[PDB]
Amino acid sequence: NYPAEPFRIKSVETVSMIPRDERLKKMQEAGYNTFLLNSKDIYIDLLTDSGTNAMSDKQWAGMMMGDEAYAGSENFYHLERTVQELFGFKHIVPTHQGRGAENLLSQLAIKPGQYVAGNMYFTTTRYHQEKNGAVFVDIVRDEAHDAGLNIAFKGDIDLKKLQKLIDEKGAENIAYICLAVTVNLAGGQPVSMANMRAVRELTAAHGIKVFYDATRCVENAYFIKEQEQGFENKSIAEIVHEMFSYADGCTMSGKKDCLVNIGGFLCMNDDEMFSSAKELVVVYEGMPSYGGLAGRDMEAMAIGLREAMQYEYIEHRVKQVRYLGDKLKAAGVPIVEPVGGHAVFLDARRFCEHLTQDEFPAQSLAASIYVETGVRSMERGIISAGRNNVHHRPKLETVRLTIPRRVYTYAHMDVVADGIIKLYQHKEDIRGLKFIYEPKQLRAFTARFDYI
Amino acid sequence: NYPAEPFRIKSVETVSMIPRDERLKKMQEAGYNTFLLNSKDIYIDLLTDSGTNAMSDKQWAGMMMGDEAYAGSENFYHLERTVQELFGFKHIVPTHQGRGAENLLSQLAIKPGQYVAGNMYFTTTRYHQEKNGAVFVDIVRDEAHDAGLNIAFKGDIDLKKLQKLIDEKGAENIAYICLAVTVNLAGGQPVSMANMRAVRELTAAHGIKVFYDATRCVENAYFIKEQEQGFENKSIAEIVHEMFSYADGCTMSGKKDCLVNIGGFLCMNDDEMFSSAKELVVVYEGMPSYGGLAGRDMEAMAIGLREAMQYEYIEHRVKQVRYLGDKLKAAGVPIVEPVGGHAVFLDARRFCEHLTQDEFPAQSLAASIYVETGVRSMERGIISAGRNNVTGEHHRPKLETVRLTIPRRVYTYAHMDVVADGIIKLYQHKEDIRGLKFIYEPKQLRAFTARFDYI
Amino acid sequence: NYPAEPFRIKSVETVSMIPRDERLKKMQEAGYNTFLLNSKDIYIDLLTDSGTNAMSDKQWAGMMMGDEAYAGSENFYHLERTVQELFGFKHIVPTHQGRGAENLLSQLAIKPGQYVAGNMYFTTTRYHQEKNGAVFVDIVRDEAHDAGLNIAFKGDIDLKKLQKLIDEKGAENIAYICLAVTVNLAGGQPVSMANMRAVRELTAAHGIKVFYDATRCVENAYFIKEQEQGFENKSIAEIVHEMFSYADGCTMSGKKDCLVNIGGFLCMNDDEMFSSAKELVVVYEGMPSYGGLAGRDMEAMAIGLREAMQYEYIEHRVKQVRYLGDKLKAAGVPIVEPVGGHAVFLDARRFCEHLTQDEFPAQSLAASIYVETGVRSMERGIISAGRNNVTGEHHRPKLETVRLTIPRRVYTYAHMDVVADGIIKLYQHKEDIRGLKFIYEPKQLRAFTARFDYI
Amino acid sequence: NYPAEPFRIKSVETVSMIPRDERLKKMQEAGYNTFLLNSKDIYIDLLTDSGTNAMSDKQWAGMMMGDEAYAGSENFYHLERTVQELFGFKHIVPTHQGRGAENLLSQLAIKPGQYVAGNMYFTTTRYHQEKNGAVFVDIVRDEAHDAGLNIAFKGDIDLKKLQKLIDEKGAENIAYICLAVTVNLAGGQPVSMANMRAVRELTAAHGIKVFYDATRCVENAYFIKEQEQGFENKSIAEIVHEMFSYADGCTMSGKKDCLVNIGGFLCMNDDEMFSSAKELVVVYEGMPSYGGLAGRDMEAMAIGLREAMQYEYIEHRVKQVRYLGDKLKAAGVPIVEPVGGHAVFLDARRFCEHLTQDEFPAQSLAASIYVETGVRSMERGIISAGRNNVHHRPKLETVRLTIPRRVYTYAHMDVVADGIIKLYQHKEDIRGLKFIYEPKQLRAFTARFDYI
Ligand SMILES: CSCC/C(=N\C=C1\C(COP(=O)(O)O)=CNC(C)=C1O)C(=O)O
Ligand SMILES: CSCC/C(=N\C=C1\C(COP(=O)(O)O)=CNC(C)=C1O)C(=O)O
Ligand SMILES: [K+]
Ligand SMILES: [K+]
Ligand SMILES: [K+]
Ligand SMILES: [K+]
Repeated sequence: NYPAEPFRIKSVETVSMIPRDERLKKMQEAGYNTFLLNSKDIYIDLLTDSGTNAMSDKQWAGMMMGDEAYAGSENFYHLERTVQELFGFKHIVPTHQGRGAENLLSQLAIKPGQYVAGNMYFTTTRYHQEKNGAVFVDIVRDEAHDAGLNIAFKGDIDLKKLQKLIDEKGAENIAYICLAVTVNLAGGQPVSMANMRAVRELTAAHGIKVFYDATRCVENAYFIKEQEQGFENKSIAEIVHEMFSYADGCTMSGKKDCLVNIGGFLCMNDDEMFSSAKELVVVYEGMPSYGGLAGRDMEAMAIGLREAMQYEYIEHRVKQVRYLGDKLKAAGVPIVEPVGGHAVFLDARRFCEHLTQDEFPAQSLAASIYVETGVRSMERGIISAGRNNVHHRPKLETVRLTIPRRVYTYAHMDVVADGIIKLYQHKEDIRGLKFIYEPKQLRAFTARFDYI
Repeated sequence: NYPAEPFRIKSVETVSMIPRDERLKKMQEAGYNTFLLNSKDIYIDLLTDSGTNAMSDKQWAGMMMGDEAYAGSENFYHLERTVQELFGFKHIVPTHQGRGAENLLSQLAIKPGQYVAGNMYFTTTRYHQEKNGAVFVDIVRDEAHDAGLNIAFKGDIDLKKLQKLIDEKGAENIAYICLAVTVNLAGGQPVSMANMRAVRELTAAHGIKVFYDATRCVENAYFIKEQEQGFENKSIAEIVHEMFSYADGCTMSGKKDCLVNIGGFLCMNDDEMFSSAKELVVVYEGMPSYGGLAGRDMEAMAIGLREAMQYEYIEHRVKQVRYLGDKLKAAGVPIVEPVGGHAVFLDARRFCEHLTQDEFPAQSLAASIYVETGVRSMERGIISAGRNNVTGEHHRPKLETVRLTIPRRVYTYAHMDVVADGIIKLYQHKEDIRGLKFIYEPKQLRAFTARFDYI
Repeated sequence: NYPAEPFRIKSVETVSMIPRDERLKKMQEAGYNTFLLNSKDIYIDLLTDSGTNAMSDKQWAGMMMGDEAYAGSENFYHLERTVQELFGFKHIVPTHQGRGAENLLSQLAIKPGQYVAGNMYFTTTRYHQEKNGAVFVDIVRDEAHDAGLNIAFKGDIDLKKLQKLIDEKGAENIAYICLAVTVNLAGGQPVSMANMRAVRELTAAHGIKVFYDATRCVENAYFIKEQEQGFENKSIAEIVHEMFSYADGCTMSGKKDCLVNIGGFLCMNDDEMFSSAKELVVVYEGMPSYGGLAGRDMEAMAIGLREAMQYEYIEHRVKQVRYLGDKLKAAGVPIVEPVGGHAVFLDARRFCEHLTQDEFPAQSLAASIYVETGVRSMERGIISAGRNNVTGEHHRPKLETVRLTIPRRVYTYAHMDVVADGIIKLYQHKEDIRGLKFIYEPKQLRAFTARFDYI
Repeated sequence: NYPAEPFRIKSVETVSMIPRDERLKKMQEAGYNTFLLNSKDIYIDLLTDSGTNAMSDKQWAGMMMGDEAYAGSENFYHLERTVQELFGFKHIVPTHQGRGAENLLSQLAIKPGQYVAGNMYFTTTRYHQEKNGAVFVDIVRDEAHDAGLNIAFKGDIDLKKLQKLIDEKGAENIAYICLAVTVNLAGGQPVSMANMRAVRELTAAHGIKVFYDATRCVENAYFIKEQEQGFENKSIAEIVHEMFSYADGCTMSGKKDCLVNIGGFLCMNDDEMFSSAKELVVVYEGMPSYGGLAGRDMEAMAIGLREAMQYEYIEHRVKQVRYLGDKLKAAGVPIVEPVGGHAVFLDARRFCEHLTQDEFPAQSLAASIYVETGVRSMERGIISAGRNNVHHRPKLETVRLTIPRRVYTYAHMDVVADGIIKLYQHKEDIRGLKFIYEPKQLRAFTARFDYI
C-alpha cells in the first residue's frame, strides 16, 4: 500500500528550519514568486523532479571513477552499453540534458512546414519543434485535459485523432509522432503498452516515424506492471525494453528517471540519422563520446538507469507521490486525478474558484503555499503558456508539487499535506496576479508579477 | 510530537530486499544468531547505534579535506578547537574510538586497589577499570534497576550511596566517579543536571576526581531540555557545556553522538595528566595530533559534534526512537520503560512467557524478527551474559531483552513502522515462537559466534 | 625556470601500462587513428587540455556540497559572485561548456549579414557566427601565420586590418570583434594588454562591441606578467581583471582555465542583452541558475577559477608545457614556435620530409608516438582539415602538425620526459615512419572515425 | 633507471608556498623542532611515510561504498579474503594500525621473562614486547649497524646470533622471532628470501614461533625481485606470498605498504591464538569484524594492498627514493647506504662532525633543513632512544627523509636535494641541542629542546 523506502539514508543534506515569521519575510523579499526563491531559504523544494534526485552510494562510487578523456572514455562505453541493453536502440548520443537531445532531433527529423503530433506537449520539446518549422498537433485523447476525470492511462494517444491527421494532412507532411512517457502536462499520466502497439502499427503502415520522450519512462513502466492486464508478472526492465521496441528513437532527460542531477541522451536505430546526429552534437553539446557531460556523470547516469529497473525502488517512488495525493484528496483538497508518477497537481480552479484565469490563481496559490508551509511548488497553469495580446488559455490550471526521487520521506509529505490542508480552509485570501515583465519565449521562469 | 526529519536525503545506501523464504535461509545459515548475519542480507540493521550513523554533506566535504600529516594536521586543530568550545575542557587527546580513551584514562587515574564508582557500567569501560586494579561500585539510584518503572532521569547517581562509599572506604582510596550520560545499561536513561551538580559538589569537597562517559551526552542534553524544569530556554550547546563543567574530564565515543562511523577522544583539565596522556596515547593509538585516526575522520568528527548541537536534529533523533517505543507500547508489546535516547528494548521474558530463559527467548525472538521483517536486532539476555567460567552455568540476568538500536539519521518513520508492524504481528501469535538450543558454543564471547537450532 | 609542482598529489588515476607489442595491437584495432583509441589503453593522454584537468581537494569538497535545486542554487551565487569579482563583468549566465555560451552570444549580438572579426578563429566559435548569418574576417597580425617565427604576443590584432574593415565595411555592419585569449589556432599564442586596450579604444570610438573568447585567459595573463613590460608587479588576478575591462562580455569554456572537467558561462555588461540571454539559455542549456550544469559543477568551476589566479600554479602550467617544447627543440625536433600556453605542436611536414601530405604524415606520426610511448596525441593536419564537399579534394593546410595538449595538474616532468624521449628517439630514425592510406573514410568529421593502414 | 609515475594525478592537494623569510619565522615559532611544526606551514612533509599516502580513484570509489555495519560488513569480507589470498595466512584480525596489532600479539605470545629476538627493533614494537615482560635481543648482522656500508639485504638475521641465543637461553625461553620487512631503523633495508628460509628452518627445528613485521613487505618484495638471484621472473605477489609462507603470523601497519592513511591488521595461522585474539581485540580496538576501522577504511586497505602488487607502482616507489639518494650522494652528501625502500637517511655524524652525540646533531640538522628548504624531516638518531641518567647511545645518528607513496614527484625530490646540498656547504652553523622536557616513554615526539 505505502511501502517503506527500499534503501537506507547514506548521507543527509543540511536544511534551514526557519520559522513562519521569517519564511513570510523570505517570500516578501522574493515578490511572492517561487521561481525566484533561494534554495537556502526553502525547507522542502518541490519545484521540480528534474535533476534534484538523490544518488546512491554505487553512483557516487562511479563519481570517483570518472574517466574524463575526450574520446574513448570507459564511462561512455558503460552508458552506451547500458542504454543499448535496457532500451534496445542501436545508437546513442549523450547530451547534457533532455532539451539538448530535443534540439538535435528537431533539426534532424523535421522538414519546414511538416506536422509533429503527440500526446500533449512540453515547453522545451514544443519549442524546438516549432523552432524548426513544424506545426504541433495535440493527439492525446480529450479525457487527458479533464483534471478531475480519474481514468487509467490518460496519456494514451487517440488513434482516431491520429488517423484524422493522416487523412487530412497526408503522411508525407508528418515529420514524426512524439509519444511522451509519461505525459508531464496531464499530471504525469502513463501510456499503455497497447496504445504504444497501436500507434506503432498505424504509423508503420504509412511510413511515419515515432520518437519517444523517454524522460519518465520508468514511472510509465510501473503503471503498466500495476494496472495493465498481462504485465503483472513482467519485470520493469522487460516492460521498458518492450516499450521502446515500438519506437524509432527517443530523447531522454536523465535528470528524471535516470536518478542523476545532470545528463541526457538521444537514441535512434537509423544509421544515417545517427551520422548526422554526431555532426550536430559537436557544435552544440560536444563530442559524440561525452556530449557535454563529464565522464563521471555518464557513469552516474549509466548506473542510475540500471537502478531504476528495481521494482521496489520505482514502486516506492510512485506510491510516495500517491501517498501525498491520497492524503490531500481525503481532506477534500482538489487535485488532478489520478495521481501521476512524479507529482501531485493541485487544481487551482477549484482551489481558487473566486479568481478567474486572468487573475493567475495558480501562481498566487504556489506563492501562498511557501509563505505558510515553507514548501516550494511550481505554477503549471497559464503563465507556462504566457501572455497574449494578439492569454494563451490552457484548460489545466494547476500547481505542481513535484517530488524528487529518493530525497524526501513520508513525514515530509505529511508536512506538505498538513500545511496545504490548512491553506485550503481560507482559500479566499489568495489574491490575483498580473504581468510586469514578459519574456518573448518561456515566460514563467523570468516573469515578475504584482497583486491585482 | 513526532517531527519530520530536519534534513533531506543527500545519498542513499543500496539494500537487497530479499523475501521471507530467502531470509529464513540466511538466518539458518547464520545459526539463528543475528550476529552471524551478513550486512548485505539485512534491510534494516538495528544491531547498534555505534559507528553506523549517516554523515552530512558538510561532513563528506570535510572528508575531501583530510590533512593526513602525521603531526600538526589542520583537522586535529579543528577538532581540538571544537571540543574545547563545546565541552569546555582544557586539553583533548583523540582516540580511534571510545574504548581507546578508556584505556588511557584507566591507566592515568587509577591506582591499584582503588575504587571506581558510577551510575552502573559499560562492558569496555568497566574492563579497563578492573584491568588496572580497580573495584567497581554501582552508586546508581535503586529505581534504575526497575525496568518497568516509568520515571524521569533513572540514570541519576544516588548521593547517599556515594556518601556511604566515601565513609566506608577512604576518599584517598577512590580513583574517580565515572558518571555516564546516558546510562546504556538502564536502557539509555538520562542524568539530570541537578544530579551532576550534586555529584560535583560532593566529590569536590573530598578532592575526588569526576570523569564522564559522554558517548551519548547530546541525547542526555535533550532530555534535560525537555523534562528538567529550568532548561526550557537553554540551547543544547549551553546544556552540554554546563554538563561538562561538573567534570574533570571525559571519555567520548564519537561513533555515537558525534555522528561519525569511527572516532573518539579523551578530555581533561589537569595539565600534568594531559602530559602523561600524550606519552601514553603514542603507545596504543598514535600521536596526540591524530591518535589513531585519519585526518579526514578528525574533521568529520569535529563537524559532526557541532551538528549534534542543533535542537531540531536531536529532538528528531530522540523522538524517532520514542515513536518506535510508543507504537509498540500502544499494541501491548512489552518494552523496557521509559524508552531511552538511542534504543527500544523488548522484554523477551514477557514476550515469550511460554519459554524458559534456558531456551533463549531473546535470541529466538531476534531470529524471528529478522525472518519476518529483515530487521537485525541484538540479543541482550542470557546469551550475551555468558557463562560462569568457574561453575560452568549460565549468567542469568534479570533482563532478557532484544535491543532495537537506532543509528542516527539513517532510517525513517516508515522504517520504524516495518520494525513495529512485524514485531506487533509476531506478538499477536507469540506462542508460535520456538526455543533455541546450542549447536555451537565458543569458549568466550559466545554472543558473536554461537550457533543454534530450534528445539 | 622549470619549477616543481606547487601542489602535492592527493589522489591518483589508475593506468594500464601495456607493453609496446600490445600498444601496436591497440593502434591497429584503432585503425591507426588515435581518436579511436580507448582511454583505458592510454598511459599519457595528450589529446586535449579541455575537460581533462585534475581538480583540487577543495574543489572535490565543493563536489560534496552541490545545491542541486533547479533555481536559486547556492552554487550559482558562488559562481556568479566569483566571476563578477575576478572578471568584472556585470552579469553571468552559466552554460554547460564554451560552445553553449557561443551559441547564445552569436544569436544575441549578430544580425544576418553583419561581420565578425577577430584574431583568427576556433571551429565552434566561427560556426555559431556563420550559423547566424555572419561573415568572418581575420584581423590578426600577419606574423601569426609564420609558424616558425619566434616572437612575443603573436595573437595581437592588427589595428590596421580592423581600421581597414571599419572603412571598407560600415561600422553598423560589424557585429562585434571576437578577441581570443589565447589564440588556439596560432599554437596558443597570447595577446598583449596594450593590444586589448588599443582594440577597445578603436572600437569604442565607433560604437562597436567587443567580446572575448576567454577559454585560456589565465594562461594569457601569465604571458602578460612574464613578457609584457610594466606588469611585473601586478598579480595574475589584477591582470585578468584589467584584461576584461576592455570587453563588453565574454564566452568562457571552464573546461580549460577554470580547472574543471565540465562547465562554462557567458558574461556581458548590457542589462538588455542579459535579459535576452536569460530567455535564450532556457532553450538550449537550462535556467539562468544552473544553465546545463549540476550545482556541484558550478561550485567546482567557481573554486577552480579562483585557484587559477595563483601565480605559482599558472607559472608551473605554462613552464611545464615550455619544458616539453624546450627539450624537443634542443634535440632538433621541429616544433611550432614559440611554444603556446597549453600545447606543443610538432611540425610533421618537417618531421616526415620523406612523406607527402597525401600520405598523412601527422596522422602516422601520432600513431607511431602512441606505439612507442603510450602517449595519445591529436592529428591537426590534412586529416582534420577535411574535404572540399564540392570538389572532393582534401583541404590542404599549411600546418601539418601533431598536437601534444597538456591537461592542467595531471602530469609531471617525468611524464613530459616520456613524451620527449620517445619522440626524440623516433626523430633519430624518422625515415622509418610509413605513410597512411584511407581504409575507411566517413562523410563528415573524418578525423574522429576514419581508419587507415600503412602504405 | 628512473621510471615516470605509473599513474596520473587525479586530484591535487593545496600547499602553501611561503618564502624563506616566513619559513624561518615558522621554525622559530616552533622552537626549531620538526615534530612540533604545523602541517599548513610545510611545503614538502617528509616526516614519515606512515598514513601519508595518496589513495587511488579505485580506493576512493571504495570509500563511497563503506558498509559501516557493526558485524558482517562486506568491507571486512573483502579485506579478509584479500589478505588470505595475498599473504596466505589462515586468520586475520583488523586493527586501527600496526601498534594495535602489536599490542595484541605481545599479550598473546609472550610469557613474562621470555626473550624476543629480531632484526633490530622499532619503537612501538619493542615497547609492547618489553611491556609484556620480554627482553629484546638484536640478532641482525653487525653490518646493518654501519651506515656507510653498502651491501645488499642488510636486514638479514644473523643465523649464528640466532643459534647462539638458542644455545645460551634455550628454545623454551624464546617467545618468538620478530622478523621485520623491511628493517626501518637500518634505513629501510630488505631481507632476503634465503634468510627467511634459513630462519624458518632453524626455528621450526626448535619449535620457536616466527612472526613478521609486514609493515613494508612490498618494498621488501621488490628488492628480492631486483637483487636476489632466481626471483627476477617472479611477480611481486608471488614473492610476497612466499615470504609469509615462512612465518606463523604477522603484524601489519597498512598505513605503509597498503597505501592508506589509516589501518592495520594481525595475521596468524593458529586457531587457538586466533580465538584469544578476538577476545583481546574487543577491549582495545573493537569487534573482530571491524577492529577499530570504519568499513570504508577496511575497503580502502583491501584495495590498496592489491594495488601494491603492481610491479610498475612498487618499482617507481623504490626508485623515486633511490633518485633522491643518488642525487645527494653524487653531490657528496653523506647518507645511509644503500638507499632503503621508503626513505633516505642523512648521516648526521658526517654531516655534523664538529658536534658530539650529546649535542644532538640530527635534531638540529632536521630543524635546519626546514628553515632553509621548507621540508620537514624526522630525527631518527639519539632522541628516539632518549635521555639516560642511569643517553641511550645508538650507533646510527640519522635524519630521515621519508617519502609518502604516490604523493610527490621527481621535481619535489630535486627541491629537497638542491636545498640539502646547499646546507651541506655550511654544515658548521648547526648548533647543539639539549633536553628541557623528557617523556618517560617515547620521548622524541613530545620532547622540547634548546640550543647548547
Ligand atoms: C521547469 S520545466 C523544465 C524541466 C522539467 N522537465 C523537463 C522535460 C524535458 C526537458 O528536459 P531537460 O530539463 O532539458 O533535461 C523534456 N521532456 C519532458 C517530458 C520534461 O518534463 C520539469 O521541471 O518538469
Ligand atoms: C613516528 S614513528 C611511528 C610511525 C612509523 N612507523 C610505524 C611502524 C610500526 C607501528 O605502526 P603504526 O604507526 O602503529 O601503524 C610498526 N613497525 C614498523 C617497522 C613501523 O615502521 C614511522 O614513522 O616509521
Ligand atoms: K562503522
Ligand atoms: K594519516
Ligand atoms: K571531461
Ligand atoms: K541539478
